[PDB]
Amino acid sequence: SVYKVLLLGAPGVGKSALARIFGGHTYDRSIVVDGEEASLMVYDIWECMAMGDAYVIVYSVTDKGSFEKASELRVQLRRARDVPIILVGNKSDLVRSREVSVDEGRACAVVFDCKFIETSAALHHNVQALFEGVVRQIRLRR
Ligand SMILES: Nc1nc2c(ncn2[C@@H]2O[C@H](COP(=O)(O)OP(=O)(O)NP(=O)(O)O)[C@@H](O)[C@H]2O)c(=O)[nH]1
Repeated sequence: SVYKVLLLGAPGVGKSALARIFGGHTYDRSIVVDGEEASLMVYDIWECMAMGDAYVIVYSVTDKGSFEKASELRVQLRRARDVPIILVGNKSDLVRSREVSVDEGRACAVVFDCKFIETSAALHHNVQALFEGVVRQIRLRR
């Protein structure tokens, strides 16, 4: 039961940051979601066919570019290849230089069939939740 999770997105959004947090390259760690264990391997790929159990697409809420690159990715993913996709708006802490609102993320995931969450790698906020929902989401689509 080793779920393989791919970390995708535009440059500088905070991918390597999210991987590192979650697993103290490729990142290993087992977690408990709903009474049930779970062994995630997280691939910070921008640091192989495509053998992914889930995709996390990260954008920064301070970078509209990264955000619209994310939709573009989401559509690509869907045309090419099923596997669950999680849409992540990282950097929720930079309240000031924010370019994408929460609602824009949610009301764009829902329509393009992603799980949405905002994280802040800098404040270890929702990084836990993110990788928990990744596990849950792989289970929702057996
Ligand atoms: N304030 C804040 N800064 C963040 C957050 N996450 C990442 N950063 C910062 O943004 C920069 C890019 O982080 P990084 O994780 O390297 O992004 P990346 O997506 O891996 N870049 P690359 O694709 O080049 O590997 C770093 O300076 C990092 O500290 C966050 O949640 N909040």
